Amino acid sequence: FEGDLKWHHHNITYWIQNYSEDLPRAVIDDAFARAFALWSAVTPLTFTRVYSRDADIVIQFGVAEHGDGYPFDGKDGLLAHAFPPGPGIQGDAHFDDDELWSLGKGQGYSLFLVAAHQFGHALGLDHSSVPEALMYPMYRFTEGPPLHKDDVNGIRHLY
Ligand SMILES: NC(=O)[C@H](Cc1c[nH]c2ccccc12)NC(=O)[C@H](Cc1cc(-c2ccccc2)no1)CP(=O)(O)c1ccccc1
Ligand SMILES: [Ca+2]
Ligand SMILES: [Ca+2]
Ligand SMILES: [Ca+2]
Ligand SMILES: [Ca+2]
Ligand SMILES: [Ca+2]
Ligand SMILES: [Cl-]
Ligand SMILES: [Cl-]
Ligand SMILES: [Cl-]
Ligand SMILES: [Zn+2]
Ligand SMILES: [Zn+2]
Repeated sequence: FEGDLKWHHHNITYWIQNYSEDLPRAVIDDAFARAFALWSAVTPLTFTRVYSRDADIVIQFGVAEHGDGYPFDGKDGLLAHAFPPGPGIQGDAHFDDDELWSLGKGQGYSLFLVAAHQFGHALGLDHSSVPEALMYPMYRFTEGPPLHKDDVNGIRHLY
């Protein structure tokens, strides 16, 4: 994940490989679309859902070991991870399905916020030192616009 590359195109495509059993597919698709919309709203980037491995960002829910050298740890802890821009697995976003995925206030983790964070990494964004920023390393649920001034500046500095 220590990559230093950005996408050389702005028409990004994503493929939802599979789903979590905690939420309806329609809810999941909408959550991801809304997470992407957060970044496309402040950049010339566009995100189009596709149905092929040829997508730039492949999204998948997994548990424990799932193919890469970074297995999930089950309940809590690591919630998900994504690889920086590049071919192959690069740009892909993985979500730990051992977590209780939900939305808004309440128990469990907001798939919307975590996705937005993950897509940030999939776009090449590094972590923020601002505790209130979306790209902060530690998950924290709060209401209001997910993107903090620092997140906007970071993404705009790249695209
Ligand atoms: N419960 C949390 O806040 C955990 C804590 C954590 C960070 N790194 C690790 C590593 C191993 C275990 C836990 C953990 N953070 C995450 O699951 C984030 C993912 C995350 C953060 C958020 C988030 C942060 C701030 C505000 C809102 C959501 N949603 O999803 C991991 P990352 O920053 O995407 C990452 C990816 C690749 C390599 C190394 C780290
Ligand atoms: Ca735009
Ligand atoms: Ca990819
Ligand atoms: Ca976990
Ligand atoms: Ca789950
Ligand atoms: Ca909730
Ligand atoms: Cl599925
Ligand atoms: Cl939204
Ligand atoms: Cl939410
Ligand atoms: Zn993975
Ligand atoms: Zn992160």
